[PDB]
Amino acid sequence: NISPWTITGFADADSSFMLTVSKDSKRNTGWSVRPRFRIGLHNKDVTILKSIREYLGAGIITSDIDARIRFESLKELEVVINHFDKYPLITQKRADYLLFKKAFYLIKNKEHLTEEGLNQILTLKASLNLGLSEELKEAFPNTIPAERLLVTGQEIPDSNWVAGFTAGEGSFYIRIAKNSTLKTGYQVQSVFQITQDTRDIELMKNLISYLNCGNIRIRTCVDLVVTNLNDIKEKIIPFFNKNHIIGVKLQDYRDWCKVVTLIDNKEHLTSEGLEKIQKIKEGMNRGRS
DNA sequence: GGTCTAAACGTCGTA
DNA sequence: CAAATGCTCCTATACGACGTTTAGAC
DNA sequence: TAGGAGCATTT
Repeated sequence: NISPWTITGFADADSSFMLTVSKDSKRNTGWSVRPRFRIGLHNKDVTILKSIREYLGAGIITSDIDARIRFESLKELEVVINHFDKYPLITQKRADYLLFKKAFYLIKNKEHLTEEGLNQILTLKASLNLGLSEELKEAFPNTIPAERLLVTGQEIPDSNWVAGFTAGEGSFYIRIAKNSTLKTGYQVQSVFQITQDTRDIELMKNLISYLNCGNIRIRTCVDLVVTNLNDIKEKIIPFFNKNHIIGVKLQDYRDWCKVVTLIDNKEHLTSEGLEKIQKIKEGMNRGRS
């Protein structure tokens, strides 16, 4: 059975909290307002959603161009809020969550059926995700956006949180560089990486502290990068062996481990072994069918 | 000087 | 009835993931 | 992915 913190970490990576405000003649305010919580991933990972569904006893699963689990009814969203109240997010999405949570309450209490409550909801939405559209700005001018929590000083709550987060945002890849100064003509590097927009760096340094390795690379986005071979060998691999990666990325992880094994035994320093590794790499990640 | 590891630096396409 | 929400389709860019060059240990 | 918008159906 999946851990709640794994769920929170994974949602921390890939999930979305949303508020839809659509023009509607039938409403007294002229507008329809509704809250949503959703996770999308890839058809190949429908099983992950089922585990979440199995955990919560709630959520609607769909599969088409992608795989999604959604929470749209008040009871289900109530379940979601109860969960994150018990097992809180630690990325910036917590702030979105908090905006979402305020709106939900406004909606739960039917205060959204007033001009006042509707306007307040828009103040919440303005700071939520992408904020208010041009159309909504046009329809509701002089809207002042609700204050948004800057999330800071947050501790890693649990190793399984890390497993879920890495299952969302992490990457295990093999870097091959053409380089004449090597006998094989190529440098081979095993790389572990986590990518995130420039906003949770306090958190990122904390992941470095928690795993006790890696460096920060800044490009709009920040990367946590582990390249040290026996940091990978003596820190990362035991960690994810105990704290399991979920989804197809688990398989990519396994292949990555295998190549790390080959590298440790210096097989990357031979032509045949280099061909082997190239062959494995070609079957990893995006090249996986 | 040769070989190598680590990582700083560069950057494209679809999920 | 209109309020809630079931259900489906649309858009495009934060992402993952792939490549090269440099500092420097041995 | 991430976030989005809106018609159809149920309550």
